[PDB]
Amino acid sequence: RGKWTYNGITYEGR
Repeated sequence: RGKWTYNGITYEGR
């Protein structure tokens, strides 16, 4: 979902 960030771990899925 666009970009997800949590726990300091960034996740740029789409």
